[PDB]
Amino acid sequence: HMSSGNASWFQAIKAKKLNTPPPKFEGSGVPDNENIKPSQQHGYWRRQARFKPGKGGRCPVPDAWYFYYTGTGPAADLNWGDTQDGIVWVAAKGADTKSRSNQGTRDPDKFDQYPLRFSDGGPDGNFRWDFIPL
Repeated sequence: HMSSGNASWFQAIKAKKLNTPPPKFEGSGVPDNENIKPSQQHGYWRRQARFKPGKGGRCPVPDAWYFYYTGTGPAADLNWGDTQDGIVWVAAKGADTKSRSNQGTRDPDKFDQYPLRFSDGGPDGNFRWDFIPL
């Protein structure tokens, strides 16, 4: 079965190794995006276990975490701040975490992922992400 629909608007951040704790952010941890009202500058990072083909089956690869605006994505059911394993909540100064964007999710058939930029900091050194030009 192939899951389809709620892909993140942004590229993933990726743990450098196995058994890595959730990302911590310098600054807000909300990805750069000029096309969002400041009131709606809030969301969550969600962990996705990754795998790679193996001889014995498929082998673990370090986790990826994907960003979703609050009330969208695999954890659309959650309110900002709700406790859930594999969910880290983020919000910028000026954000009203009750507000809901219509950003929805990305259709990979129509739109490529946005490059990730954090002008106010970014995730800790446990994490990395691929270079994509703006």
